[PDB]
Amino acid sequence: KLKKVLDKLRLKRKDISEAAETVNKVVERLLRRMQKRESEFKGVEQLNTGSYYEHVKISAPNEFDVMFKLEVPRIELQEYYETGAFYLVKFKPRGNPLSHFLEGEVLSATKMLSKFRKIIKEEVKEIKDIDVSVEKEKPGSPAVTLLIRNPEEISVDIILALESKGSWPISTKEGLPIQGWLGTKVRTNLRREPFYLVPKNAKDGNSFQGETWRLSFSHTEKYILNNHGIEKTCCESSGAKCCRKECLKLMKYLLEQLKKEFQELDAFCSYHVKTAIFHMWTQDPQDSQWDPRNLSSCFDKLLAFFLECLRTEKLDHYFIPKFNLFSQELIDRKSKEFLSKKIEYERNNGFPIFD
DNA sequence: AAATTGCCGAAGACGAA
DNA sequence: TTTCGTCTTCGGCAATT
Ligand SMILES: [Zn+2]
Repeated sequence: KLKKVLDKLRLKRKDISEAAETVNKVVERLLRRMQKRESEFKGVEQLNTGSYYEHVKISAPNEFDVMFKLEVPRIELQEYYETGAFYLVKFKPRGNPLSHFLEGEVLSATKMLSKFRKIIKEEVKEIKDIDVSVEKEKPGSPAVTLLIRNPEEISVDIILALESKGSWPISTKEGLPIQGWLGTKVRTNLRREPFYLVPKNAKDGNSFQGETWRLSFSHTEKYILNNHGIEKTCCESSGAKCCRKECLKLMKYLLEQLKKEFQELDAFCSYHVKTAIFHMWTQDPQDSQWDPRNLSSCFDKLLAFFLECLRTEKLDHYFIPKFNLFSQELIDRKSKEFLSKKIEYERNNGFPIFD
């Protein structure tokens, strides 16, 4: 049953080729335009992220995430309240290329993202060989979203990010609990990689809204997805397949089908599901606990874990323990009850919504 | 020095044991 | 049933020109 669902969700090579061809054409040209002189984003580099590049994209290759990361040395972070995820960015710098984005010492995400969008929008109108347009700025989004007609609709989220090469913020110190799973050497190496800040970009009118940045660990998540086994040979050609990624695919699919016809399930997203399975992979680190022969039981325990997260209203950010994804803030209690009331129904009735 | 080069892992497609 | 093996393309990474 679940095996058949996965086959339906599996991407087609023909679709992948046609989509990637067009996307790569657009992204590289935009990345190049960003590199020409007199540009404040002259040093930006590309880092592909999200479901497609983690090979957990389902149904169709019609959504692509791309990070345009800017190296920002000499950075000074200030934690926004007791959040742990949200920060203000201060500089310790004379002729700075982003000096016109500064409000005193404070780096404005709104001003920087504005000019970033302006540059992309100008280059997009110069594209004549591809049907591509820039979607209107959406509240809460750190990305300039492209709409491509290939003729099939394709969305490309170009995410502006600040790259810092120093130690990760102290709010992440007790995060990434992969010690008994991927090990201490892997964790230490991962945390020697840079961390990333993206614009939080809310329009609620709250204080600091134009200058609040949020942590992004999309790169770390991507590595983890590609290196997810306790054994080094997991899912390799001389190793054994596990069902970790397919459980994620199935859980992603269950949520999306539910979100389609229920507006109450808004404010829920794939990242909640992704976060949950990361905790699950931590609690069940053995590759033998994720055998393909036990796909049904593996998916069921993921559901049980998720349901318990709803019931207790607690889903800690995998990298930032303080940040509860299921707080009373962000998500109302009525919403968790509703999703819980739709999950067990699907769970008990052999998943009719998969059809 | 901007971007081509060299390599092969991950996984989609097909197919015989 | 499948699934294992082989062939295939896409992507990631840095050495190179
Ligand atoms: Zn695996």
